[PDB]
Amino acid sequence: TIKEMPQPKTFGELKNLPLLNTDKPVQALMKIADELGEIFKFEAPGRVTRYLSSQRLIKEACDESRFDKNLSQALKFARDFAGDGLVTSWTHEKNWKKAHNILLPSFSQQAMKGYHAMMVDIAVQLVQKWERLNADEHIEVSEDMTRLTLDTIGLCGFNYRFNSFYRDQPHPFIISMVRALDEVMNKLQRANPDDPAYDENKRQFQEDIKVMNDLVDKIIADRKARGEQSDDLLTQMLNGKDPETGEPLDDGNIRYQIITFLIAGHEATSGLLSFALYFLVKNPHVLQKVAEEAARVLVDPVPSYKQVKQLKYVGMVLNEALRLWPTAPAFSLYAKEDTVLGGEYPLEKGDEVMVLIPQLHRDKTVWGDDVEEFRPERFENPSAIPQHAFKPFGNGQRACIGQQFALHEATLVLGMMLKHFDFEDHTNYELDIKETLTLKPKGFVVKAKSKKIPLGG
Ligand code: HEM
Repeated sequence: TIKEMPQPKTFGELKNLPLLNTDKPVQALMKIADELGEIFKFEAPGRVTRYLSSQRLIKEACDESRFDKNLSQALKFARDFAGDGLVTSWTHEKNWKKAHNILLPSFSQQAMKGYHAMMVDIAVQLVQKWERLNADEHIEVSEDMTRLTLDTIGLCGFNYRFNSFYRDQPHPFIISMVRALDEVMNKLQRANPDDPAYDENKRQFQEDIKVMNDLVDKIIADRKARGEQSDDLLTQMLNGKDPETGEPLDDGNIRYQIITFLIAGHEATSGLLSFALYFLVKNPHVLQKVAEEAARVLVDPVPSYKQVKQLKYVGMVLNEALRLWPTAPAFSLYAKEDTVLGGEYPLEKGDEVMVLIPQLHRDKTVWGDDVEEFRPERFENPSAIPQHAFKPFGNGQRACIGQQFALHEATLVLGMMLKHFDFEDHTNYELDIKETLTLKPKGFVVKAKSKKIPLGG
């Protein structure tokens, strides 16, 4: 039962690269997985990886004593602006363990309670925007979610107000950031990056990094002009010592983590929120039940921390939006030693493996036959999901540090949304998923009718 591995078509020197020469590479990998099964080899010029789609292979991948986080090419290029921040550093880089030890406390339950007020502040700004639209007017979903989540990481993390709801155009940071990630996406499909032909692209990349470093500058400046102003994530970056050594972070690493958390703390959550709303409006029973639960639980003018915790059905909706379209759809791993996966595929020390999460999430042997159906009632019982069947937040010590932050935000927001408005899919919208690294619905528009429920000062 040692088997040889499936591969899609190669094309000489270009290997499998041409199969992923689209703006949607993940969705295309998904389609290759449907043809080829639970594992395929995937080559590009000098770099192999193997894409895994089934729970039974992925649970072995997720054994930490056999595999460790790999930087995929995407994360490798991303190092050019996020450096050795928590997302783009090797497990064995000194700064991974150090910053993880320093910053973990900032995502505890005490820290979540502390972030809560400022989460509401922004969420209230969202509702007010929507209350304030005229009759003829509609809502751009991903755009406002993006405004909401960026402002939330910024305020709760750093006490910096992007004021996205004061703007009709995306914030400068966003513009630069998307373009920097866009470049990152674009380099992945160049056969010859060397070619002098991409000259203002390389220059345009540098401009956008500098713009990100521009914003980071202001944040360390605004904080230099106060300090009492609050106690948050930035404080901990500046003042926290690594209990394992006594050392705090150095300034260079701190610029990296700030960039890392503004990026990773807004993009994925933003797509989760649009997806969830996409699914509510396509599925009347869920919409209705979410509204029933919001009305039942959100009894004070703004939500409390304890009240967001009580929104179980919203939790279920969120998990089922993440099942179907996990907004960070992939993470990379390499074998720490020669090892044999599912007793069928011998791997060499250093061989790379890719977890294809939307396929993992579509694994019939684990999830049942109705995997394409959006059915949040399948999450009624959380302990019934088998180990490593559900992984939108990655794996082990390298899993999402901001997981609770993300779910708390999206639960609160989605709850408030269904408390205050009815939603109409007035264009009968067709799902279109734009990929940067993360996933998000494109062109998703709705109309809200206000339930006209006052919203506390
Ligand atoms: C629902 C939204 C989110 C999703 C689906 C998501 C998903 C993920 C995934 C899949 C990973 C592992 C990546 C890998 O193994 O290469 C990760 C890591 C990480 N996430 Fe998130 N994330 C989300 C939101 C957030 C938020 C709100 C923050 C911060 C406020 C954040 C910060 C991080 C950090 C710092 C890491 C790297 C951890 C380490 O290796 O030490 N993420 N996330």
